[PDB]
Order: sequence, then structure tokens, then C-alpha cells
Amino acid sequence: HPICEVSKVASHLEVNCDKRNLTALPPDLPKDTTILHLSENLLYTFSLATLMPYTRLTQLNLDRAELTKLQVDGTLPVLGTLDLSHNQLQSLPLLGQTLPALTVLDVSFNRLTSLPLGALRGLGELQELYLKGNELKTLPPGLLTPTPKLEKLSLANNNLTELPAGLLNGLENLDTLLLQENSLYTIPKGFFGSHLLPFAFLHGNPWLCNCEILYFRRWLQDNAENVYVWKQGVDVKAMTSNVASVQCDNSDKFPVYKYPGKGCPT
Ligand SMILES: *[C@@H]1O[C@H](CO)[C@@H](O[C@@H]2O[C@H](CO)[C@@H](O[C@@H]3O[C@H](CO)[C@@H](O)[C@H](O[C@@H]4O[C@H](CO)[C@@H](O)[C@H](O)[C@@H]4O)[C@@H]3O)[C@H](O)[C@H]2NC(C)=O)[C@H](O)[C@H]1NC(C)=O
Repeated sequence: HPICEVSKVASHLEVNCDKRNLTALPPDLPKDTTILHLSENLLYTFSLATLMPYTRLTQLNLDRAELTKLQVDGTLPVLGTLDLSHNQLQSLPLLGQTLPALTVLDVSFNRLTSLPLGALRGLGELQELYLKGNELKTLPPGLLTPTPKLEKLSLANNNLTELPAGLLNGLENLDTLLLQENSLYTIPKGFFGSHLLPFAFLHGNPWLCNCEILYFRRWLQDNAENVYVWKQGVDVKAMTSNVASVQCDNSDKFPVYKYPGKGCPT
């Protein structure tokens, strides 16, 4: 209570423990805390089990806290949001068995180089997954099979060279897909299925414009109003779409949706 800032009234009880050189969870915290901020601390190691006493905790922010090892012990039955962004995790924590009600997971800007087969098992309620700014080169097929309710997916600014065929199949609620600034060369045929994807970011990739890019070319033409350019700190309020941002070899004068495709089968 005295160490961190507390704010109550209606909605819930938010506890702010940011920037306090904390190396562990303060033993002095309101048992009814619903939102806990532990950002900007020195949590090289942290154990989720230490939060079990706080039964109403629905949001936990452990971002920018030098997090290196996250111990996933017991169970936090009502935790809905977990922010682990801007930390030093080299492996994705396996959270399914501990955070069954999780809807938002942010592990952006960590040190991930790959994702395991078990990755998202058990996170059936997941709605937002952010993995921007890591160094992923490829994704396991079936990565998103445990998360059919996904609405937002961010794989921006990684090192992806290709996407698994079928990655989006089954995601009938997907509204935002961020894939900008990777090393993507093509899009698997039928990748987007028959689902309407309102916000897609595909710029900053060295698209290879050959006959294999024709599926993507047609999709871009049919979805020109759903393609956008990312702008830090700004909501896609009504931001003007810009299909021309998706370019062959990331060359400004050669947008993929204008690629002629000379010498290519129908
Ligand atoms: C994941 O993706 C990251 C983003 O592309 C990537 O980071 C880039 O890495 C390259 C290679 O290390 C960086 O390029 C070098 O930059 C330094 C300083 O800016 C230059 O001195 C250096 O000189 C050139 O090196 C060439 C060989 O690579 C050589 O042929 C040239 O003659 C010349 O000597 C490079 O230009 C680049 O800046 C990084 N980008 C950023 C924004 O950090 C990661 O390496 C990649 N991760 C993995 C695992 O591949």
C-alpha cells in the first residue's frame, strides 16, 4: 500500500508498482487488487505462483522489467491480460495450464528465436497475441490451432521468410493482422480463405513478384481498403488504407497489386 500507488472506485482496484527497483513481488499488496503494474523494475526472475493469493487479479503488467525467467507454477484462474513486453525472455513461457482464462498475451520485444510445438495449448480464450520485435524466422504449423477466437495477431518486425499454409484457417474472428517489416517473399495460395480481414499490415516485406504471387495480387485488389501502413501510437481510427504499400522487393514504384505477371498461367 505505502510502497506502490493504489487507485480504487467503481471499475476496480489498480495498483501501480512501476519503477521502484523491486526485485520481487511486494508482500504488502491489497488482497483484492484487480490490476497490477510491475513495469520498469528488476524482475530478472519472477514466479506466477506468488500471485495466487490475489484472487481478483485480472491484469498483470511485467513489461520493461528485465524478465529473464518466468516460473509458471500454480494457477491464476481469472487472469485475463499478461504483458511481458520489452523483457529478455529467450523462450516463450508455456502458459496454457496456468492461465486458462487469458485473452491477451504480449511477449513483444523479447529475445525469442522460435516457438515450440506446445506453445499456445490451453489458451482457448486468447483474443490478442503480440509477438512483435522478436527474431522469429519460421512458425510451427498449428501454432494458432489452440486459439480459434483470436482477433488480433502481431508478428511484425521479426525475421520471418515464410508463413505456414493454413496459419489463418479457423480464425473466423480475426480483425487485425500485423506482418510488416519481416522478410516475407510470398503468400501461400488461399491463405486468407473466405474471411474478411479488416486490418492487414503487409508493408516492409521483400515480396517476390513471380507467378506465385498472383493469389496475393488478386487478394490485394479485392481488399485494397483493408490494407494499411503502421504508425506508432496511432489508432486505425479511419486511417486511410494504402494497398500500394505492399511492394515487390519492397520497391516503392512497384506495388504488388499492379504486378503485370507476364508469362503466368491463369
Ligand atoms: C533479424 O532481422 C534484423 C533486421 O534486419 C537483422 O538486423 C540487421 O542485421 C544486419 C547484419 O548484422 C545489419 O547490417 C549491418 O549493419 C552494420 C551497422 O549498421 C553494418 O556495419 C554492416 O555492414 C555491412 O555488412 C554486410 C554483411 O552483412 C556487408 O556485405 C557490407 O559490405 C557491409 O560491411 C551491415 O550493414 C542491420 O543493420 C540490422 N538491422 C537492424 C535495424 O538492426 C538481424 O541480424 C536478423 N537476425 C538474424 C538472427 O538473422
